[PDB]
Amino acid sequence: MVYPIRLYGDPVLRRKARPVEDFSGIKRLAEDMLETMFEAKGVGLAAPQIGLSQRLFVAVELRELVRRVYVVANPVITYREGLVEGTEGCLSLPGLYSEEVPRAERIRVEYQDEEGRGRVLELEGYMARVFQHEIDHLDGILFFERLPKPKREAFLEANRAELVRFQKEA
Repeated sequence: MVYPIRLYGDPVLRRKARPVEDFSGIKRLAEDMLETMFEAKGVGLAAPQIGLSQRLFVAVELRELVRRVYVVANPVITYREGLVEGTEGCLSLPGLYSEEVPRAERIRVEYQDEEGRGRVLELEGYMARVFQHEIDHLDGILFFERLPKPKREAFLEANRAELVRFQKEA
């Protein structure tokens, strides 16, 4: 029940996703997103990565191995604290990583669950980084854009050939 993951170069990855309004099918869609994420060995997946410009992502802290499963619609970061550099990649940019992506160490996020119910959550560390990365997808942002300019430019130069290849494939 998996969806193909959209690669770098697909314009859907760069759109501002639309808020979710009708939650009737969100549980089922979220289930297929999780199956896609799990088969690709990821820990998060955003709706734009399966071709859907909607403010929705799933993430986990293999369905039987997870401590917490998150279905997150209409997320807004309402608080952030701290700044920690860390390693990230992306299923839309397979095999490409940066080890110096700056993120807030702690966040507060307002969102709706798969039934449309308002929730508030605070995360620190790894899961705060996963949520920042996924929310970024909903704003049309990819992790290298979080790098300071010299580091972003180095990343794009160093990986130029693979980035070109993805775009052709997309």
